[PDB]
Amino acid sequence: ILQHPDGTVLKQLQPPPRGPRELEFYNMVYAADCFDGVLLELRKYLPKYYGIWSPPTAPNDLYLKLEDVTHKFNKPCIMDVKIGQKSYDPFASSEKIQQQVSKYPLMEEIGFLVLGMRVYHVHSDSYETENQHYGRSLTKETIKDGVSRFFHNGYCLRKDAVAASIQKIEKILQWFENQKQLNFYASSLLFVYEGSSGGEVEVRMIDFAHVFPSNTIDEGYVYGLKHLISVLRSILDN
Ligand SMILES: COc1ccc(-c2cc(=O)c3c(O)cc(O)cc3o2)cc1O
Repeated sequence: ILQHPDGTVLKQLQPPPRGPRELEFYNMVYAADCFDGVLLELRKYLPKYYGIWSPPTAPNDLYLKLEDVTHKFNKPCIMDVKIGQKSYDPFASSEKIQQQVSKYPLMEEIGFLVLGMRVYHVHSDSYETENQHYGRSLTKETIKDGVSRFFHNGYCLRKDAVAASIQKIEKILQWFENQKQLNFYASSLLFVYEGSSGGEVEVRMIDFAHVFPSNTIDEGYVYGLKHLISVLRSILDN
């Protein structure tokens, strides 16, 4: 992810088949001739897509030009949360399935995984960051407090951002309950709120290298969203 001053990011295509699949996902959803109401509605929850991009001197080097959803914030607090019960896709080998389940064996149980966070602390004018090992260390016993940390600025719990996040996620949940054409594996929600205004958050769906056509509800994704909403809801009683 390369941040560009113009308010966009350049996401480098992942190696094949993942990069190519994410490109085709964005191209499908943002097709200029698309009249699919499910897909038109989905656009509301994704970063705006500005097409494929590569450097002038390097046609080989492929990127997705996307809206930087953090650009309108002064001190953006950012959390990446993987959603679903399975983070492997329907066509993974036994070895790949095993590797993906071992990366976080509670995925089925919890339905989501914190990939990282960057939280602005008001008193020090500084950020505290957590890497992938933070969320992977969380269990049922510690997920509520694990998620809460994102919304604590060193002085208070930002319950305004927690409540706004629930409301934004609820619209995404509604979309998932009104579609049976796509299932999403190893995809995330990107949470952003203002660290420095009240109730102002972004929640956007990202990471689409394992989105597949389907005939059914994405049950794993629904479970994950529901559980995530429940955890956030409990944090409002802190
Ligand atoms: C300084 O930290 C960040 C700043 C911006 C982002 C960011 C911002 C984005 O808008 C974004 C996106 O649209 C798609 C995507 O796959 C990833 C994205 O990441 C992520 C960050 O960790």
